[PDB]
Amino acid sequence: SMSSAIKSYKSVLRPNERKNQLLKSTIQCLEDGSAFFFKMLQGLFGGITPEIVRFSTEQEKQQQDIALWCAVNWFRPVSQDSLTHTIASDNLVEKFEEYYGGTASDAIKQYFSASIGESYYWNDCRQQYYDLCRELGVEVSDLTHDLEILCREKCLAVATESNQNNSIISVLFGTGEKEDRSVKLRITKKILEAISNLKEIPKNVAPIQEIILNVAKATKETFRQVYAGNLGAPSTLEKFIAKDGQKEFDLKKLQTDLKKVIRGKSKERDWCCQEELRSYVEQNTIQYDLWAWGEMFNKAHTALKIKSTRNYNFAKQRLEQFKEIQSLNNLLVVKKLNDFFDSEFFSGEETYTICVHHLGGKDLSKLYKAWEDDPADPENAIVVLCDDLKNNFKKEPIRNILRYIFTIRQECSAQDILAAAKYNQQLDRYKSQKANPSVLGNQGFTWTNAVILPEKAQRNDRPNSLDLRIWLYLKLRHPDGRWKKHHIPFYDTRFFQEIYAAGNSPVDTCQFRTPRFGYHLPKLTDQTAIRVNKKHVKAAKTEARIRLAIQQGTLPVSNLKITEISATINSKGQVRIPVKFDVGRQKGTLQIGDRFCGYDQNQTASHAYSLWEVVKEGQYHKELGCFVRFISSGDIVSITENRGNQFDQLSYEGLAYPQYADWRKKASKFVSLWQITKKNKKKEIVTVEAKEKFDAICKYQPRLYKFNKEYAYLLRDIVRGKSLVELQQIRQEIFRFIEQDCGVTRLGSLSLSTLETVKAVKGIIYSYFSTALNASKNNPISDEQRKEFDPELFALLEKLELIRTRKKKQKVERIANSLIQTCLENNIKFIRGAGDLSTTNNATKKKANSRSMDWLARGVFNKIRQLAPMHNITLFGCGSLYTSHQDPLVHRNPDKAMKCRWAAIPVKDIGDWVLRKLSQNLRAKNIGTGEYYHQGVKEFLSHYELQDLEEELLKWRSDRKSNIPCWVLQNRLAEKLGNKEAVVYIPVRGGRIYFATHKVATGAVSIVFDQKQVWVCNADHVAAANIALTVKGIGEQ
RNA sequence: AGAAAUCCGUCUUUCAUUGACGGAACAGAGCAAGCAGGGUGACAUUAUU
DNA sequence: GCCGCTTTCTT
DNA sequence: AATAATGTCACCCTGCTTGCTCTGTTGAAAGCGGC
DNA sequence: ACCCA
Ligand SMILES: [Mg+2]
Repeated sequence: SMSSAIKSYKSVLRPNERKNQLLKSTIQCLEDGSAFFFKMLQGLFGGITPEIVRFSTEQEKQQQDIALWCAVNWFRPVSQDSLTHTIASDNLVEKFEEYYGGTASDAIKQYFSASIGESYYWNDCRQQYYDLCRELGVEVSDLTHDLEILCREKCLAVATESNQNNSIISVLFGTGEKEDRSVKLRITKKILEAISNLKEIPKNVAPIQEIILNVAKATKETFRQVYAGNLGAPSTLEKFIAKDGQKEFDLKKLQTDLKKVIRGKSKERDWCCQEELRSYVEQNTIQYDLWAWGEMFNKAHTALKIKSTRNYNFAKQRLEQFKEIQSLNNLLVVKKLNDFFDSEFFSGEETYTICVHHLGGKDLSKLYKAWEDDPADPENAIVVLCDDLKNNFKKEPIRNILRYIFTIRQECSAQDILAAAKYNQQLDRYKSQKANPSVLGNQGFTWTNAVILPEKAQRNDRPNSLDLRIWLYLKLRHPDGRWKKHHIPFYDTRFFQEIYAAGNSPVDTCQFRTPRFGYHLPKLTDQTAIRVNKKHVKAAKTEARIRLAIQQGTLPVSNLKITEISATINSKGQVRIPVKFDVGRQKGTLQIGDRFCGYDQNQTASHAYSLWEVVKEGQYHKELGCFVRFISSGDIVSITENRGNQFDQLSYEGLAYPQYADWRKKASKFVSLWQITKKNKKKEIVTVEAKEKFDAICKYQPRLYKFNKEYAYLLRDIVRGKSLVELQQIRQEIFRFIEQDCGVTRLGSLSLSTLETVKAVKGIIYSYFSTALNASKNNPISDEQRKEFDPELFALLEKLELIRTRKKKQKVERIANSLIQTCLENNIKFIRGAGDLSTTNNATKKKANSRSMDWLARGVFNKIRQLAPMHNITLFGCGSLYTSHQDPLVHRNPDKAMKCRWAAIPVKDIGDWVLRKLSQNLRAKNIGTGEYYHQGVKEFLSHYELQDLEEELLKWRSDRKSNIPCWVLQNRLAEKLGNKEAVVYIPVRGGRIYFATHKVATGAVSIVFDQKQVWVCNADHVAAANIALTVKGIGEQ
């Protein structure tokens, strides 16, 4: 089978005033018709029966809840605009049972008990269906009969069975001549009876073709006429007759197809209310037009069906969450846990939900055992817990809660305490959970065959300026009600460059004239002579480069074979153009010669890729069941040049320290002039010279962008206590920092550090507004107040946020492009990546959550997933569980293999942070990764002959003054490695070195460490290799 | 069928009328968190009397 | 063959 | 025994901000009559 | 576990 993809383009229409009136009026007409279809289909779907759902559900492998599918169509949370029969939440179960003739399911209970937003109210759509029957003047059962026909013909979507596009318009209201269904039904059943009791099953299709022709009394040239009356798209049976007599025959496939045809054409389309419905629609919309009625129907039907499907799934998920909540409801331990706030440790006035992460989670057990281990005197067992449970990611537990839980350890078990906390937060999430309202929405309308084909375009090409217009030929509705086609232009130099410009190449032939699809435009020259308005030069440049290419006979012509292009337009005049293109044949399973890759996402370092190949002989991998060979690894990079100099937009950290003295200087000059104020417990003002903080920032010689982020924090600190008068000089300093020289509005890469810098600058302006307007708990301040006080600076707030948004969008796009070019350059057909990565949650520290919000791991994954099929590259999502620590080609080849990560530190640079990490890893005698870090330190001590230090390391605590200082350990390693510049390998979490069994990273070199031969590899490249060699899917397998 | 238009964006103490470059989009609903001030409440380190 | 309409299609 | 510096953790508030997921859409393929 | 001082 032939796999394809979709690219799209997007711009704004530029009609003249007359055609603009026509277009806006037509769109308003379509929108009014869409609203009418929305209300009417709301009622119609309120009319469905359990039989209709059963018939639409019957052939589905997963069993379906017919009652829930009825409920999500009979009762809908809605906006005021489609609210016709308001029903109180209290009577939902009663009225549902009345309609269903049976007691409500528990999932339906959960659907009805769910919260809905402020502006949505429950609507009884079955009552609306009854009133619609009255409005049409037809009996309820007659409209139900027509509804059965519509759902049977797939004109409407019911449950898991989707609609067939907009065929409802042609089927119910069409003016033309229909199929002869009885002929088809009879022929189909007699061939199925001719083909289900064969005494020999042929391996080719020819005897079957002969049987079908004999059954239909037809030849191969007449079969379409005989079977379908020459009407409609070719059926499965026609295509079967058409194929070469030598193709392999699939009996089960053909029988399945014939069964579908028999099922779908066993009954007539014998309408009862066809003409009433058609008069109703024509009266409440416009006169019959298949396309316009289709557009109205599409908008309304899509809205309703997505909401009802979502509510079905949501109700089932809600029932499961409720069952879980009811299981953990041990109810006396729950109340002891929550009696904390009434106990004598909570000295506060405002309570909060006690969560599992407030209790140290799993590790609570350890605390428990210590209490029964060393009772009566607890407290230091509490702090050993807390101190061993510090992370830069996880929220740390609350002391007073642990203290209080000592008081009830004898009766409430750790099992049940954690169960109670989990119950707490689950219940909280469950009361908050909201059902989904049905709303028409703001989607635009699609004109079919809307774009003038590029070869038929009307070009007013000047020798020094190409015609850059693309014209739509749209049907528009005039005030008298007649339709007429009109020409409307628009500009899109991307669409012009990739598709629309006329190509004149003898041999160049490509899908899209863009670098990632293999085409590079020729460069401009000194004889190019661009002279346009400034706000047009970039677009102009593109035009020029196309002109030159046509001038050289070098511009390729699109090989896409476009016969029609649609255009989607909204009320704002925006136009969207989709282009479907074939990407090639659907790949089979891995064979020898297929190349695959994996990629690793990081936030302070580059993303990494690892490229592998399936081979005939060599390294066997059990999980893959084949021989593999490592090709190469690399950093994911997106480089642009400035007058010869290269910059990686994804990772550039800015100028080195000695390079930005002047900038630094001005900051210094400002900060000498100011102090930082602060309020003492006893309220009193305490000041500090603000320049000490600046010196602390400078001492470690940061690069420009970290320096700007830290200086932004310092400016925010300076702003805090000031008067209105002080805030004005500080304001000139703020503007100068933001806009001149190296401020964020002029300099900054796409790196994570730059995004954090911009957010810190926004923090400065926020603090300025809060200080100026005297914000407090008793005086919340607002945006209107902020704009009233200082519109310029408020506008910067918005501008900085827009800068961040554009940076992140560009960065996701560039990361995906870089990986895709790596794959295309190395003929990689398979990409594999973590669909697992964290976003944010309560149990995580706020700073980690904020960084993850700027990290966009999910966005990068989704972008790779969007781009890869455009080159017939298959992406698989996988779990990231332990992918930073597995030993490539050893792990699960055949058993688990894991090692810690390492850092290369000069012996010189080994401080107390190193000793802290050594001590901490040496007590890391725990499950998970810590095992491997404990091992690590062991090897370290063995490799550097530092066993005698071990005990000093185990007692190293960040408080102790008896701690072994760092210079002992530096002196020992200097003794042994010869000098103070010598690299020492220290086992550290997040280290960039991995000691690998095999050469699994480009540039890795072999060493012997603790008498084991190992490859010193980029740890991120190793993680990418692990991801590449993963085979089991995200959830489990 | 009407000569205009950056389609949307990125980088650089370099801002470019020949600098180097990147991108399927859209709608609604829902979920998750962040920030600035202001408050509460634990702990730790410094020192001291 | 184009344009604009119809219909059926289980790929 | 405290008081106070300075610093790290958590938990609230009002009003603003963004990332991500769900369920979809942007039709396919043939013949007709009038040009 | 991913993410990192
Ligand atoms: Mg990594």
